[PDB]
Amino acid sequence: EDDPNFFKMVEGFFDRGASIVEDKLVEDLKTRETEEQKRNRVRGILRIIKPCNHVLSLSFPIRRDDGSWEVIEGYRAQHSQHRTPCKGGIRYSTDVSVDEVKALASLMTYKCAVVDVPFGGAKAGVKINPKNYTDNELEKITRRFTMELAKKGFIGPGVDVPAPDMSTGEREMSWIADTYASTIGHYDINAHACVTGKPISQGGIHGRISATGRGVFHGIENFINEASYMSILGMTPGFGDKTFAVQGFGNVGLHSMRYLHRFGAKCVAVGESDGSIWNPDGIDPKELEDFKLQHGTILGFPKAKIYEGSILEVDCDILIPAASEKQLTKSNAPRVKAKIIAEGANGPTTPEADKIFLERNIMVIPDLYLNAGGVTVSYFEWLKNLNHVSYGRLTFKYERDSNYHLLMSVQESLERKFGKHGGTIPIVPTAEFQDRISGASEKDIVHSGLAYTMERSARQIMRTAMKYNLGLDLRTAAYVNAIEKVFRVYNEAGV
Amino acid sequence: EDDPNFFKMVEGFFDRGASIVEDKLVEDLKTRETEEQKRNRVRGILRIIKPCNHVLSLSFPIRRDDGSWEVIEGYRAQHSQHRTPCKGGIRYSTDVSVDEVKALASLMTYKCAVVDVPFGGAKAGVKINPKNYTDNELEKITRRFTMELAKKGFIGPGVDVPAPDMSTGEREMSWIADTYASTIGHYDINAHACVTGKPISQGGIHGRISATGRGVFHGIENFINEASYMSILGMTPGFGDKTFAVQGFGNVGLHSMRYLHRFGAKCVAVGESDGSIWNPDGIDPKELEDFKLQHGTILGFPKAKIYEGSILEVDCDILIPAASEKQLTKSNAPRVKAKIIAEGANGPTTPEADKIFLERNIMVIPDLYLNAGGVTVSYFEWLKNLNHVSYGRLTFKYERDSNYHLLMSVQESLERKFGKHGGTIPIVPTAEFQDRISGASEKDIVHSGLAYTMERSARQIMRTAMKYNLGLDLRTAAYVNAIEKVFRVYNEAGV
Amino acid sequence: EDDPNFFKMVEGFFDRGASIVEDKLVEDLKTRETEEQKRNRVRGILRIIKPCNHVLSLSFPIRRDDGSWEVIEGYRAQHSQHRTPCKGGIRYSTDVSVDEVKALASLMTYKCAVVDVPFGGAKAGVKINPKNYTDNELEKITRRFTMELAKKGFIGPGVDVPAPDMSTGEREMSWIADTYASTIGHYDINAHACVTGKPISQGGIHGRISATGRGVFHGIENFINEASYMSILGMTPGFGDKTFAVQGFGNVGLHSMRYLHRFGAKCVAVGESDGSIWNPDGIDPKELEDFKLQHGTILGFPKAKIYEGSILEVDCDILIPAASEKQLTKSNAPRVKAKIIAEGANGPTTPEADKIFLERNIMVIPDLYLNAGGVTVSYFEWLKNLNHVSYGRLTFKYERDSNYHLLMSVQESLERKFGKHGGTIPIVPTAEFQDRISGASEKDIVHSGLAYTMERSARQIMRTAMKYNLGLDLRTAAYVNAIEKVFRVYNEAGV
Ligand SMILES: NC(=O)C1=CN([C@@H]2O[C@H](COP(=O)(O)OP(=O)(O)OC[C@H]3O[C@@H](n4cnc5c(N)ncnc54)[C@H](OP(=O)(O)O)[C@@H]3O)[C@@H](O)[C@H]2O)C=CC1
Ligand SMILES: NC(=O)C1=CN([C@@H]2O[C@H](COP(=O)(O)OP(=O)(O)OC[C@H]3O[C@@H](n4cnc5c(N)ncnc54)[C@H](OP(=O)(O)O)[C@@H]3O)[C@@H](O)[C@H]2O)C=CC1
Ligand SMILES: NC(=O)C1=CN([C@@H]2O[C@H](COP(=O)(O)OP(=O)(O)OC[C@H]3O[C@@H](n4cnc5c(N)ncnc54)[C@H](OP(=O)(O)O)[C@@H]3O)[C@@H](O)[C@H]2O)C=CC1
Ligand SMILES: Nc1nc2c(ncn2[C@@H]2O[C@H](COP(=O)(O)OP(=O)(O)OP(=O)(O)O)[C@@H](O)[C@H]2O)c(=O)[nH]1
Ligand SMILES: Nc1nc2c(ncn2[C@@H]2O[C@H](COP(=O)(O)OP(=O)(O)OP(=O)(O)O)[C@@H](O)[C@H]2O)c(=O)[nH]1
Ligand SMILES: Nc1nc2c(ncn2[C@@H]2O[C@H](COP(=O)(O)OP(=O)(O)OP(=O)(O)O)[C@@H](O)[C@H]2O)c(=O)[nH]1
Ligand SMILES: Oc1c(Cl)cc(Cl)c(Cl)c1Cc1c(O)c(Cl)cc(Cl)c1Cl
Ligand SMILES: Oc1c(Cl)cc(Cl)c(Cl)c1Cc1c(O)c(Cl)cc(Cl)c1Cl
Ligand SMILES: Oc1c(Cl)cc(Cl)c(Cl)c1Cc1c(O)c(Cl)cc(Cl)c1Cl
Repeated sequence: EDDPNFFKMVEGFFDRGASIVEDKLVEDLKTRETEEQKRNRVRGILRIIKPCNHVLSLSFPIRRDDGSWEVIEGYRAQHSQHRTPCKGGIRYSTDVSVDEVKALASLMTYKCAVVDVPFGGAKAGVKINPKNYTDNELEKITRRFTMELAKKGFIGPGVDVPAPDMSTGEREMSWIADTYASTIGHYDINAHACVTGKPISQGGIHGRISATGRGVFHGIENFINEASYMSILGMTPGFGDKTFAVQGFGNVGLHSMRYLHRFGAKCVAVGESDGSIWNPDGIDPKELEDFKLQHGTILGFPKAKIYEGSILEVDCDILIPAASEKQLTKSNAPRVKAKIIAEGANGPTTPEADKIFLERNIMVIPDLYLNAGGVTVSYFEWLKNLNHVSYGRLTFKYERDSNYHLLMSVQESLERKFGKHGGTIPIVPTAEFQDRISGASEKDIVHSGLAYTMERSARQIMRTAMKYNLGLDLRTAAYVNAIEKVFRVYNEAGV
Repeated sequence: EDDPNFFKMVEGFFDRGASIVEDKLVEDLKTRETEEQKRNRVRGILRIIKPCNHVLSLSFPIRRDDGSWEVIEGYRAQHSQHRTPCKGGIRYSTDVSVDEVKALASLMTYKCAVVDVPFGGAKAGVKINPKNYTDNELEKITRRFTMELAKKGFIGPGVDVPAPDMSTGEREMSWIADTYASTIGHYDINAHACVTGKPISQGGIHGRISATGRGVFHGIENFINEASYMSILGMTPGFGDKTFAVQGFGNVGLHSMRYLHRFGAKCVAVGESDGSIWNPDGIDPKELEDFKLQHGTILGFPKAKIYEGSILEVDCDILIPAASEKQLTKSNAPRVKAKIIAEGANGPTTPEADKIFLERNIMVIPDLYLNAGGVTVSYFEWLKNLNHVSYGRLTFKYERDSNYHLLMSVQESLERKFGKHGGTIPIVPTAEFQDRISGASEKDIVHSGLAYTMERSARQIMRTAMKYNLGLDLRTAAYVNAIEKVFRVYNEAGV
Repeated sequence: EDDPNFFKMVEGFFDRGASIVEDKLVEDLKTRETEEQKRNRVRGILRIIKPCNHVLSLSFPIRRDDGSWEVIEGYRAQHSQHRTPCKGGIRYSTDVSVDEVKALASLMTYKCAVVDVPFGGAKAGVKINPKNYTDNELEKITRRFTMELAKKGFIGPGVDVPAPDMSTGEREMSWIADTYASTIGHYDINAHACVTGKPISQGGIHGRISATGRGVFHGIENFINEASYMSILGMTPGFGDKTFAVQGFGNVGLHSMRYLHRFGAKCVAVGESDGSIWNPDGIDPKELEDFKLQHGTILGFPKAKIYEGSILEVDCDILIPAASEKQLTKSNAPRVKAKIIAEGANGPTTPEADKIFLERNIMVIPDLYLNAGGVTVSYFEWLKNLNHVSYGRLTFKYERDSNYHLLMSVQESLERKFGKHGGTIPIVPTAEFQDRISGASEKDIVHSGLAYTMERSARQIMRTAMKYNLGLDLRTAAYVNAIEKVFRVYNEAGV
C-alpha cells in the first residue's frame, strides 16, 4: 500500500521543483522572441532532462561452482551527459529492475548538481542475492559484468565511472578496476579511474569508505545548528542532547552512527533485514560492529534488547534510513516519533510520506544532498587517479622549510626593532599549525573538501528554501538548484 | 482477449520445440559424464539461448519543424551473437516497446538459423508514427538515431546490421548508411555494409525490395506442390486454381500479391488499416498499386467493392497476413475459411490460433521460414558490399568466350569424326543457355540464391515434420532446426 | 596599394628578426664541425620553421533555411608542432583565404613563444558573412565544420585546439565542443578540452572573454610606465593623462577600451565598419556598449558626434587597432597623430608602416606580444579542462584554517614573551590578506597569471631591444625571442 513507480516518484520531485523555478528560468533568459515561447522552450529543455539517455540491459551466463549454467541479469543506465563522465554505483540485489536503476541513475545527476561534482548521473544493478553466491562466483560475475559493460561503452574513465552501492564494497570495485585496466584499458593512462570506491592499495583514496557517513554527519550538523530550523522543530541546537536510530548497519549506516556518536549523539536503535535492536541508554558503534563481524548479525548483541517493532517508528530525535528505498510510506509515516529525517539512502521515503512529514512538521533532509558525500569523495579519488600523485608528496618538504622561514621572518624582524632590549623573540608554531606545517596530505583534503562541500551546499539549499518559502520542504529546494544548474548547461549549448 | 506478451509468446514456440529435440541433443552429445547431467547441461545451454544479450534503450531530442522540442524513444536489441554480426530491421511505430523489439529480435536469429544466414538476431524500434512527421523531421530522427546507436556499439558492419521493417524503406536505410559512412565509418572499408535494404545506387542489391514477396511466393510454392500436404487439406496442387487474400498492401504485402498473381493465383481481397476491399473475380496488383499511389489508399478502388468485415475471415484458399503481429487470435481463429495460412508478417498468429488451426486442419506456414526471403537477400547485399564488385563484372567476358569455345570444341570434334560427310555441324546455344552465356549477374544470383534457400529450407522442415509426426505443426518443425543449429555452435564454443 | 601577401608580410618580420639573432644561435651551438656549416644548419632549421606543416582546405554543403543548397569553404592550418597541441582561433569572414589563415596560424606560434604557452600555432577560417545567416544556419555550419575537421585530424584535445576570432564567440565554441564530445570524443576523458573560449557552463574559465582586452591593458601598462621608452616619445609615464582611440568595438576592442578607461585613460574615438564616432571629452565604455546592443551599431550614440574621417588618424595618444589586418599601410602611416600603436589585432600594420612609424618615432607594441593575453587565458582554460577541478576547491578550507593558525602562531608566541604585560596581541588579517585567506580561486589565477605573463614577457623584449639597439623596433625584438626559443627546440629535437 503506497508503492509508487520509483522513477516517476523521482520525476515527481523534479516536476514539483521544476514549477517553482520555471518563472526565474524565463526571466534570466534574454532571447529575441522574448514572448512566452521562451516558456515553452524552457519546458522543452526540461522535458529533455527528465529521461535517461542510454539504458543497457544485460543478460549473460556464468558457471556456478557446482558446474551448472545460470543466466544473470544486469542493467546500467546513463541519465544525463551534460557533464562527462557519468557517475553512479552498482547495486547487487534481486530487487533491481530497469525502473529502479533508471531512477537511482537520475538521482545521481541531480545529487551531483546539488553538490557541484562535474558528473552526469548513472547507476547499475545486477539481479542477484550475493548472500547465495560464493566469493569465487561473485568475482566471476562482477568481472564478466565489467566486460559486457566495457564492450558497449558503459564503463570507462571519461564515459561512465561506477562505484559501490548495495552489497558491493571495495572488493567489487577492486575486481572491476582490475578487469578493465588489464584488458580494455591496458594502454589507458587513466585506466584505474574507471571506477571509484577502490581499495586504497588499488588507487582508492583515504576515507572513501566512511565518506558517506562523514557526509551524513555534516549534512545534519549544518541543519541541527541553525535555530531558524531548530526552533520550528522545538529543538535545541547541537548534537550533545540528541538520540538517533538508524535503519541499516552497512557502509552508509555504520559510519553514520560512528560519526554522530563521536559528537555526543546517542544511538538508541539499529536495524537490519533480520531485525532491530534497541537500548534507551544508547548503543556503542565499536562493540556493535565487532559483534556483527564475529556473529554476522546485530541480533543477539549483549548490551541491547531485541526490539520488537518497526525501527522506523522507535522513539528518537533523528531517524536515519540507510537501507533500500521507499521505507517511509504513507502508512507508517504518521507513527515516526523522530523530529528529523536524515535521508541516508536514496529515496527512502515516498512522495506522500513527505506530504505527511511536512504537515506533521518533521524536517526531512533530502537524500540528494545529505548522502552526496559519497560522490564528493569519489570525485576526489577520480581526480587523484588522473593526477598520478598522492597529495603533498612533491611539496611536503618545501612548505615545511618555507613555513619555518616565514615564521623566522617575523622573528628576526622583531628582534631587529626591539634589539637586545627584547632579547630573542622566539616564534614557534602552535600545536595546530604544527600539524599543518608541511601542508595538506591526502587525508586532509578529503576531510576538508567534503566539509567545504557539505556546508556550501547546505547554504545553497537554505538560501533557496527562503527565496521560495518552502520552509521545511528542503527536497524541493534541493531540486531547484539541481535543475537550475543542469538547465544553465543544456540552454547554453544548443541542447 | 488473447493477446499475450509477445516475447514469451515466441519463447513459447521455442520451449515447445526445445522439448521435441531435447532427446536428440543428449544422444549426439558424447561427453565423459554421460549420465543425464548431460540433460541438464543441454537445458542449461537452452536457458542461455532464449534471452537477449544486449538491449539498448534510447531517449533523445529532436527539433520539430515548428521549432519545438520533442523527446523520442527508440530501442535496439541484440538477441544472440553465436554468429557475428547481428541482423534485423528497424520498425517505426507507436506500438514499439522493449518487449516487442526483444521478441522480433529473437525471431530474427531463429529465422536465420532456419534459412542458414550467418547472423545472430537483432531488431530496432523508434516509437513514432511516421504519418505525423515531415520528411525533414524523419531524416533528422533516423540520422540521430544511427548516431546514438553507433556510439554504443549497436550498429556496425561486423556488429549489428540493420534493415527495413514497418514504415521504413530504402529511404531510411539510405540515410542510416550515409550518417555512418560519413562519421564513425569514414575509414571503414566496409562502411556501407553497416545496413541492408539500401537504394541500389547506395550499394543496395537487385530485388531487395520485392525480396520478401518473392520469398513468400517460394515458401508457398514449395508447399502447395507436395500432395503429401495438399491431400491432408483436400486441395489440388498448384497455384492455377487458388484464390488468396492479403492483410497489408505494403512491402511484403504488395509484392506477395504480385508474385502469386503472376503464377495464376487470384487476389480476392486486400486490406489495410482504414479498411479492406474485395472482388470474387480477382483484383489486379498493378492497377491497385497505382490507385493506392495516386489516392493514398486502397479504399475507393473502382474494380472492387469496399468489403465490410474482417479481411482475415474472407473466403479464399490462402490467407496472407502482412500487417502487424497477433492478428489471428483465439477469437476469430475458427472463422477463417482459408485452408492455408502463409505467415507473411512476424508472429501474426497467437499460440492458441495455432492450436485451433491445427485442429481445424488448416496449414500454417511459419513466419520464421516463409518470410526469411528478406534477410536472405539482405545477406546477399551485405556480401556485395564487402566484395566491392557487383556479381559478374570480372568474369562476364571470360565466360562468354570460354563458353563459345567449349561449344566450339564439340563442333570441331564432330566435324573431325564425321568429316566432310556431315559437312558443318553447328553447335549454337539454345535461347535459355544464350541468356546465361556470360554467367550469373547480380540479378541472377539473388533470384536463384533465394530460390535455392527457400526450397532447401522447406525440405529441411518437411523432413523434420516427418521424423516427429508434427504433421501440420510446421512451426514446431521449424524451431527444431533453429534450435538444433544454434545449439551446436554454443555446445562446442565454450558457452 | 600596400596590400602584400599577409603570409610573406609576417615572414618578413620573421626574417628580419632571424638575422639579428643568427649570430647568437651559432655561438651557443657547440657541435663538432664548428666551422660555419653551423651557420647553414641554423639557416636550414629556420627555413623549416617558417612554413606551415599541414593546411586543410574544406568545401562542404549546408542546407539554407529556405531549402536551397549552398557550398561553403573553410580552412584550418597547422603551422608548427614543436609543441603539441596546436592552438589558434576560427575566423568567420568572406576575406578568409588560405594565405590569410596560413599567416594568422604562423602568428599564433610565435605569439605563444613570446608568452610561453606550450602550443604550436594554428588558425581557421570559414568564408561566410555571419551577418547574412540565421542562428540556425550558423550552428549547422559550425557543427558540420567541426566534423570535417575532426575526420582529418584538425581538431582534438592533443592535436589542434580552436578558439574564438572574428565573428565567433563562446556561442560557436559551445557548439564545437558539443559536436566533438558527442561524437569523436565520446570516450575521451579530455573531450571538452578540444576548444577554448567556451561558455563557463560548458567548461569555460573566468575572464576568457575579456582576456585579450585585459591583456592589451597590461601590455601597454608595462611600456607606458618605463620612462626609458616614455622619454623617447616625449610622454609622461602613466595612463591618467592619456587619450586613446580604438578601431573595432568587439571582443578585443570593447574590453580594451573598458580596462584603459578603468585606469583613467580617455576614449576619444571608437570605430567600426559602418563608421567612427568621436568626442574629445571622452566616450564611456558602458553606455556605448548598451547603445550598441540595443541599436546594433555605434553610429548614432547620443554622447558623441559621427566623426567623419579615418579612425586611424584621429588625434590621440594611443591608437588601438582591433579590426582586421593591414589597416595601417604606407599611405596613411604618416598621418596618425598618436605616439603609441598598441597592435590589438593580428598584423594590423604593413612592414612599411612599421618603417615609417620607426622614423616618425612612434612606438608600436607588436601584436605577437600585446594580444597574447587571449591564449594565455585559453591555455589556463585548457589546463582547467585537463584537471577536472576548478582551482581552489580541494584546498579552500585547508588553507583558510592553516592561515588562521599561522597568524595564531605569532600571536600566541608574542603573548608568551610579552606575558600579561602586553595582554592579548590580536593578529588579524588586513582587508587584502582577508580576500586571500583561502588561497587563489579561478578568478585569482587568471588575473595574476595573465599579469605575470604580460609583464615577464615585456621585460624579455625590452631586455632584447637593448642588447641589439632596436630602440623602438620591438617587433624585431619580439621575434628574436620567439625564434630563439623555437629554434632551440627544433635544435635538440632529432628534427
Ligand atoms: N558507498 C555506498 O555504498 C553509498 C551508498 N549510498 C546510499 O545508501 C544505500 C546503500 O547502503 P549500502 O548499500 O551503502 O549499505 P550496505 O549494503 O552495507 O548496507 C548493509 C545493511 O543494510 C541492511 N538492510 C538492507 N535492506 C534493508 C531493509 N529493507 N531494511 C532494513 N535494513 C536493511 C542490511 O541488513 P541485511 O544484510 O540482512 O540485508 C545490512 O546490515 C543506497 O540506497 C544509497 O542510495 C549513498 C552513498 C554511498
Ligand atoms: N524487409 C521487410 O520489410 C521485411 C518485412 N517482414 C515482415 O512484414 C511485416 C512488415 O511489413 P512492412 O513492415 O514490410 O509492411 P509495410 O509498412 O509496407 O506494410 C504496410 C501495410 O501494413 C498495413 N497495416 C498496419 N497495421 C495494420 C493493422 N493493425 N491491421 C491491418 N493492417 C495493418 C498498413 O495499413 P496502413 O498503411 O493504413 O498503416 C499498410 O497497408 C513485419 O511484421 C515483418 O515480420 C519480413 C521480412 C522482411
Ligand atoms: N581571443 C580573441 O578573440 C583574440 C582576438 N585578437 C585579435 O583581434 C582581432 C579580432 O577581433 P574580434 O575578431 O576579436 O573582433 P570582433 O568581430 O567583435 O570585432 C568586431 C568589430 O570589428 C569591426 N571591424 C571589422 N572589420 C572592420 C574594418 N574593415 N574596418 C573597421 N572596423 C572593422 C566591426 O565593425 P562591424 O561589426 O560593422 O563589422 C566590429 O565593431 C583578431 O584579428 C585577432 O588577431 C587577439 C587576441 C585574441
Ligand atoms: N570499516 C571501518 N573502518 C574503520 C572504522 N573506524 C575506523 N576505521 C579505520 O579508518 C582507518 C584509518 O583512519 P585514519 O585516521 O587513520 O581514520 P580517520 O579519518 O581519523 O577516521 P574518522 O575520524 O572516522 O574520519 C582504517 O585503518 C580503518 O580501520 C569503522 O567503524 N569501520
Ligand atoms: N513496387 C513495384 N516495383 C517493381 C515492380 N516491378 C518491378 N519493380 C522494380 O524492380 C525494379 C527493377 O526491376 P527489374 O529488373 O525490371 O525487375 P524484375 O526482375 O523483372 O522484377 P520481378 O519481375 O523480379 O519483380 C526496381 O526499380 C523496382 O521498382 C512492381 O510491380 N511493383
Ligand atoms: N563580459 C562582460 N561582462 C559585463 C560587461 N558589462 C557588465 N558586465 C557584468 O559582468 C558581471 C560579472 O562580472 P565579473 O565576472 O565579477 O567581472 P570581473 O572579472 O571581476 O571584471 P574585470 O575585473 O573587469 O575583469 C555580470 O553580472 C554582468 O552584469 C561587459 O561588457 N562584458
Ligand atoms: O574506439 C572504440 C573502442 Cl576502443 C571501444 C569501443 Cl566499445 C568503441 Cl564503441 C569504440 C568506437 C568504435 C570502434 O572502435 C569501432 Cl572499430 C566500431 C564502432 Cl561501431 C565504434 Cl563506435
Ligand atoms: O572515433 C570515435 C571515437 Cl574515439 C568514439 C566514438 Cl563514440 C566514435 Cl562515434 C568514433 C567514430 C569516429 C568519428 O565519430 C569520427 Cl567524426 C571520425 C572517425 Cl574516423 C571515427 Cl572512428
Ligand atoms: O584511427 C585512424 C585510422 Cl583507422 C586511420 C588513419 Cl589514416 C588514422 Cl591517422 C587514424 C588516426 C585517427 C584516429 O585514431 C581517430 Cl580516433 C580519429 C581520426 Cl580523425 C584519426 Cl586520423
